[PDB]
This record gives sequence, C-alpha cells and structure tokens, in this order.
Amino acid sequence: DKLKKVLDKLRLKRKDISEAAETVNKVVERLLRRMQKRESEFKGVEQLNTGSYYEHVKISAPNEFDVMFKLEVPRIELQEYYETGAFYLVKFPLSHFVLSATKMLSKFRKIIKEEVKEIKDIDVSVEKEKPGSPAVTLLIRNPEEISVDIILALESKGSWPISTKEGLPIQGWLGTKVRTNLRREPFYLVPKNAKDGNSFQGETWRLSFSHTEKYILNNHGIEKTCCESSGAKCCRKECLKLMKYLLEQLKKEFQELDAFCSYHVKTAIFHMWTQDPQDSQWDPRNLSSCFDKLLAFFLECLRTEKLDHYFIPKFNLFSQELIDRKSKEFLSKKIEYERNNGFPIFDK
Amino acid sequence: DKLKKVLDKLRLKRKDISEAAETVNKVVERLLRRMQKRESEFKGVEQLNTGSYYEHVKISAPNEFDVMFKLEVPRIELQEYYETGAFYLVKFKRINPLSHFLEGEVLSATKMLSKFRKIIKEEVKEIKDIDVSVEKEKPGSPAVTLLIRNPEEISVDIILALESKGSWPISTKEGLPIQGWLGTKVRTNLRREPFYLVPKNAKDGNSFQGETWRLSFSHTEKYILNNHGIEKTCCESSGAKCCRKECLKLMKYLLEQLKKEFQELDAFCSYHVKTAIFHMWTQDPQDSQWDPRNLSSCFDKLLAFFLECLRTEKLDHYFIPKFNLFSQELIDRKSKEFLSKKIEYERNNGFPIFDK
DNA sequence: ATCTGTACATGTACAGAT
DNA sequence: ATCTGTACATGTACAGAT
DNA sequence: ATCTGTACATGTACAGAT
DNA sequence: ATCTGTACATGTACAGAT
Ligand SMILES: Nc1ncnc2c1ncn2[C@@H]1O[C@H](COP(=O)(O)OP(=O)(O)OP(=O)(O)O)[C@@H](O)[C@H]1O
Ligand SMILES: Nc1ncnc2c1ncn2[C@@H]1O[C@H](COP(=O)(O)OP(=O)(O)OP(=O)(O)O)[C@@H](O)[C@H]1O
Ligand SMILES: [Mn+2]
Ligand SMILES: [Mn+2]
Ligand SMILES: [Mn+2]
Ligand SMILES: [Mn+2]
Ligand SMILES: [Zn+2]
Ligand SMILES: [Zn+2]
Repeated sequence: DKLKKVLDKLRLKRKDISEAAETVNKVVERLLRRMQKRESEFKGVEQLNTGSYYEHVKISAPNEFDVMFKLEVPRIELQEYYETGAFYLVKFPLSHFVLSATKMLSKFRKIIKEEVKEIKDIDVSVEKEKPGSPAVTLLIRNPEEISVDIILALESKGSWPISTKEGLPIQGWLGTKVRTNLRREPFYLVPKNAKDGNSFQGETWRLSFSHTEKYILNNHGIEKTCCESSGAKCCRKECLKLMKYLLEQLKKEFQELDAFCSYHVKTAIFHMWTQDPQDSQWDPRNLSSCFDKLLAFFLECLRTEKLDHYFIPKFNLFSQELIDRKSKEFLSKKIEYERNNGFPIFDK
Repeated sequence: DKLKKVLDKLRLKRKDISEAAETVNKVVERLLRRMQKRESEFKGVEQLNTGSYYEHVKISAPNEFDVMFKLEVPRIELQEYYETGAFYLVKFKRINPLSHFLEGEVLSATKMLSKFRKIIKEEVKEIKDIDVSVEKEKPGSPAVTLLIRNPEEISVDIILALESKGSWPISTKEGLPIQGWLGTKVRTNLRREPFYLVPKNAKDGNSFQGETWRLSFSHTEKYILNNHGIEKTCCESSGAKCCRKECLKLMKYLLEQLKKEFQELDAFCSYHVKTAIFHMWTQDPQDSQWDPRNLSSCFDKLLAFFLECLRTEKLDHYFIPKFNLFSQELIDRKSKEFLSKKIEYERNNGFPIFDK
C-alpha cells in the first residue's frame, strides 16, 4: 500500500508528457534533418528512440530522453579489444576517420553544436562533453529542464559478435523463436568515450542493445497477453520503477554512489525476469515481495561483486576495475538500511 | 494411449518426406521460373508455401502439398459480392499486364486462371524428369493441381492469388478473435500483413460467376499453427508441449477416414475441422487446457464442439464472422445429420475407424 | 567500369530417428 | 537423451546487364 | 527518395461501480 | 480501497503518393 502510493508519485503526468515531447521532437527532428540535408559524413542516419521514456519506465518527470542516430555501414570487421567482450576496434564517406570513435564523434558533435546555435524558438544548449559518454547531450528549458542524449551508433547487419553467443538467455522466458528473431536484427556500436589514459581508448566502440532492450521492455511476458487489454497486469515495470527510484534517491544523497547508474538496476532486473519467468510470479498483488526479492537479488550482486552484461555475459559491470569494492559495500549498507526500515527515503 | 498409437500411425516418415520434398521442390521451382519469363502476365509472382504440410499437421503420408503463387496488385478496389463477406469483385482505377483479363474495369478470375493454367500445362509437358501431369479442372477450385507419380502419388495444388497490401476488408474487422489467446500485438501485426484473393471459379451458373474472387488467409493460418500458444515457449525446446496440433491431426483423420468410405460426406473438407479448432483454441486459450496428458478429453471436447456446429448448422469462418460454412445453402441438414451420427458412433464405440 | 535480380550462405526451430 | 533433414528468414556475391 | 495517413499499441485521467 | 469503461495523448510500423 506504501508502494502503491510511491508509484502514484513517480507517475508522469499527461500534460508534462505532451509539453516535453512536443519540444523534444522539435529539436530532434531539426538535428535529424541537418544530418542528411547536407553532404555530411552521416547522410543516411536514421533515428531510433531508446531508453526509459520510450520503454515507459521513466519516473518522476519526462526530463531525460535518449535518441540513437544509427548509421548503416557495410562490410566492417570487428576486433575484440583485449577480451573485454563489449569493446571493439572497427576496420574496413567516413574515410576522414581504422574507424576512430573519437574522430567521428567530434565531427558529429560539431554539427549538432552548429544547429543548436541556429535554434531561435527553443532555449536549448549543448552540455559540456563528458568523458565516458558516447552522447551529445542537449539541455532544454521550457522552463522545465529536459536533457537529450543524441547517441551516435554504427549499425551492422551480420551475425552478432561471438562474445554475445551465450547472451540474451530468454529461452525459457520469451523463448527460442523470439531469441532467434531478435538476433536476426542488426547490432550497434557506440563510442567508448573514456579518458582513463589506458591503451586504444580513443578508437574503441562499445556494443549497444538498446533496441533489443526496448522490445523486451514492451514484450516482457511469458504469455503473449501480459499487460495487454485482454490480458492481466504484471508488476514487472513497476518493480523496475521502484528500484530505479531507490537508486536515484540514494545517488542524490551520496556522492559515494556516483559510479552507479540506472543501467545497473536495468541489468539486474533482466536477470530477475529470466530467473522468474512466469507472469504469475509478478502478480500485482505481490508487488511488495517482488520488489523485495529484487532488492535481495541486487544485494547478492553487490555482495559477490558480480552483475554480468545481460547481452555480453563475460563483461562484469561490477568488476573491481569499474566500481570499487568500497563503493559496493557503501551501497549495500544503504539499501539494507532502507529495506529494514520501510524505505524512509521514499518519503521525500 | 489408444490415441497415442493412432498418432504414431499418422506420423510422417522422414524418408518419405525427403523423397517427396525433393521432387516437389524441383517441379515448383521450375514452374515458378517460367512465370518470370517473357511478357508472361504473371511475372513477379512469388511463392508462399501453405497448408497442412508446412504447418506440420499433414498426416498419414506426405502426398499433398499446397503452394501459393501470389501476385501483388496495387491500387485495387473491391466490391463485396452481395454482402457474402468472403467473395469480391476486383476493379481497377486506371487504363497493365492484366489488361487481357479486364472487363468493365473488372478483373476476370476465370480468364486469368485459364492463362495461368495454360502456362503451367505447357511447362509441365516439358518436364521429362518426373511422371507429372495436370489434373482435370475441378469446379470451385482456385488451384492448378499436379499429380506426381514419384512412384508414389503426390498432389500439389498451385494456387493463384492476388496480393493487396492495404487494410483488410471491413468484413474481417470482427474476425480473428485472438485477443485473449495470442493477444492484441499479434493481432495488430497479423492484420498489417497482406491479404489475398483467389478465384472462386464456381460454374454454378450464378451472375458474376467468372469474376468473383474469394479471400484467403492461408498465410495467417500458417503463422497461427506454428505460434499457437498463449505462452511464447509453447512446444519449444525450453517450454512445455501442448497437444493442440495432435488434436487437429486426430480430427483431420476421423474426417478423412469417413470421407474415404461414405460419399455423403462430399461437401465436407478438412478446412471445416481446421476452422472448428481455431474456435476451440480461442474458447480455451490456456496452454494448460491442452496438456498432452489430457489428449483424450481435448479430442473429446473438440468432437463435442464440432457436433454442436453440425446440429445447429453454424460454423463461422474464423476470419469472416458473417460467413457460415455450415449454412443450409452450402450443406443440407441431411448431410450434417449423417456426419453427426457417424461422429457420435465413432465417439461412443472406441473409434473403430482408427483401426482401418 | 558500376549495377543488380538471382541465388548461394548462414543459422536454427521443428520434429522425425536413433 | 541426442542427432539430423527440411523449411525458412535474412545477408551477400556475382554473372550478365546497363 | 521523402513524407503524410492510418491503425492501434503504450500510456495518463477520472467518474461510476464494486 | 480497487475495477471498469471512456476519454485524451504520444509513439511507431508501414502503405502509398509524390
Ligand atoms: N553502461 C551501459 N552499457 C550499455 N548500454 C547502456 C549503458 N548505459 C546506458 N545504456 C543504454 O542507453 C539507454 C539510455 O540510458 P540512460 O542512462 O538514459 O538510462 P535509461 O535506461 O534510459 O533510464 P533513466 O534515464 O530513466 O535512468 C539504456 O536504456 C541502455 O539501452
Ligand atoms: N474452403 C476453404 N475456404 C478457405 N480457405 C480454404 C478452404 N479450403 C482450403 N483453404 C485454405 O487452403 C489451405 C490448403 O487446403 P487443403 O484443402 O489442401 O487442406 P490443408 O489444410 O492443407 O490440409 P490437408 O491437405 O492435409 O487435408 C488450407 O490450409 C486453408 O488455408
Ligand atoms: Mn533515459
Ligand atoms: Mn541518457
Ligand atoms: Mn493440403
Ligand atoms: Mn489442397
Ligand atoms: Zn506485464
Ligand atoms: Zn504447443
């Protein structure tokens, strides 16, 4: 009953959705026109909306949108970077850029920046570049703050890379036929934009499966009718919203959690949805225990420092390399607290 | 257990499948290629395998294959034929390799099927690989049937079909009621696929005889047959087996055995049983209502449902609700009471016709 | 020289065979 | 149990055409 | 090629019923 | 308290026109 009340808070408002979407769509369509309405290196880029807002798991406000500008590029050879699973060198218009992610991202970025300068009807700027982000991030005020991540992606139509061969383990949940079809779709690569000082960092790209995650989010039941008008409701998305909320509220309070992101929560719940495939295990009457066993799953990842990429199982998002052991223990204490106290942080 | 053994008798042998498919694909692919020659009016037709063999509900032997030779026709107007829901006049909007089959803008089924058949016939006359001839034309059939003596006899229906990519006709708006079974996203995607028209070709003498076309949903039925569960994993390697197709096979076989003996049953065809079980699958959506352990009672309820259709003279087309395949104008009560009595007798006596 | 309809190439669910 | 032939979806090569 | 038109999925919002 | 039915809204796939 508590959680019902929290989920009412987190719910987006129809007016808010309409006002933010109409302004976001204005800007994106404009950047999009430019990318081909010019002999630029990215003519033929197409738009693909991704992330929480388009998955309908955005919470609180419609203030963050993700758009992929995917560029179909033929006959490319991947090279796995030092067995990371998820990072690759790319080889063979674009010959102004081995295809360097740094080089291509910044011309891409230069074009956006120029169009934003010529937008006089919307208050929009380009956020200062962040290392680690494959994005160009727009900041819009109308007057509400909305940020848009414009993600550059290459699109390849061959077999998925070998490191994914054992990924996407939906066989007992969404099944083999959905899995085969999903793997017939293209796969995508985005810039790994670290500044860490390590080796081929500048030319590395990372795999993206945002398009596969979108289908899963909107086709998430074992029954075809799950969450449809002639089916039952499940509380799978509500659990994702609640667990996202918990991590958001925690990161607001604690700088020690800067190394965590929503994608960790998302990865965790894909694993939970695979471990517990039956729609009846996510009955809306069992929201509380569903949320709890999610919390317990998330804590078990922290405890064992193990949260494998749902699509690239050798890639540990919780390795010591990326997140310090101290950071995970901090987060375990705070979650264990919120859990055993009826979630005080949910009341603010 | 008794029905388990009938299924084994009905099971196709991989060796038979291999030999029959090898011949069949040879002929079909050669026919499909002639269609692509010359100023052949049918240039651009594409192949669509449909029917029981490609749904894996073909029984006893692999001796009848159905293939659609479909031709996309854009900018099509339809006129429903006398509110029957399923039959249409095809008209065009301009003044086209189908020119030779036009009347008053009206596209002739009987004309265009004749040319299609003449081309097949000629192409077959050439085949000296295989003992293959073209059957005498059957009234009411949209097909050009090949009889292959492969030693073993093998029928192939080459079905001529127009392909329109627009929305399906209003007469189907209330059809295909899979919302509580396969759901709304599947229904929306299925109805985004093309719809098809095949020649009615009746020769009954009624007005418009040779220009009426009949809707076809073979392509939708193939999808349904192979994605038949409320659960995405139904019959998959990491899911539970159902007995949905097993019930279809047993019903098909009961109608086949009877049809083989008694010619009173000539108005009946396997599409009747196919349509009846789509309704049963809708009525009983859950995969647990089709547990392999309960094959006996699933087959029983399908028989009881079919019996009620026969008595009440009512079996609605699954895609065209207002079209009644068991109407008095199509099959007389006397033919349905005869089949009713034969089904009750097989039911209540241990299905002795399964032993013949 | 480049273009492109045809057909090989690849991968796997389905279900028969062992 | 695993092995395995057919059908089928989609990616790609290239002889013959422009 | 680009773009509008169409259908209906996913939502939110609220009154009346249970 | 929740459930149901209608209204209101945005996103998305694709046919078809220009
Ligand atoms: N580390 C990552 N690895 C792979 N994909 C990622 C990663 N981070 C984000 N993504 C992809 O980009 C999408 C957008 O990420 P983002 O940070 O905006 O969060 P989100 O899932 O959209 O939700 P929210 O913005 O509400 O926190 C993700 O849904 C996922 O598809
Ligand atoms: N009377 C009909 N009305 C509508 N569609 C029909 C009709 N008869 C056949 N069809 C369609 O054509 C297909 C082929 O028909 P056919 O009579 O060969 O039977 P089948 O369903 O393939 O099975 P079997 O040949 O094993 O008896 C059917 O699956 C169905 O889609
Ligand atoms: Mn987001
Ligand atoms: Mn983002
Ligand atoms: Mn058949
Ligand atoms: Mn047939
Ligand atoms: Zn659901
Ligand atoms: Zn099944």
